Amino acid sequence: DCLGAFRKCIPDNDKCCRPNLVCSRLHRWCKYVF
Repeated sequence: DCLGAFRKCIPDNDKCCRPNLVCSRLHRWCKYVF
């Protein structure tokens, strides 16, 4: 199941649905690469 969808992320332990969603550090949340 994909974790993320604008959920705030911890860059040192990024848990989002990779490789589709990654912690966008500047945005502060798990955003989609798409």
